[PDB]
Amino acid sequence: DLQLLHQKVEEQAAKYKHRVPKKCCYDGARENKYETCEQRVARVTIGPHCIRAFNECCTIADKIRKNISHKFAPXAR
Repeated sequence: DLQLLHQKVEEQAAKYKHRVPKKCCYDGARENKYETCEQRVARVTIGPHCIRAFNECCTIADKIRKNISHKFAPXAR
């Protein structure tokens, strides 16, 4: 893991009652060098729960990537 990135995303994904929002969580967690979470979620249209899960996991993952950047650490965590 990098800074619990996979642990924290998988923790959130395990909370979802249905497969669509779970998948949208994983989609949100994918890194995108060009767009922030708010820009990306604006393009999601499956439905309300997908939107919320996408944004929740995008926020979790990008906060952790921000922490990783802030730490300036070589290698794994």
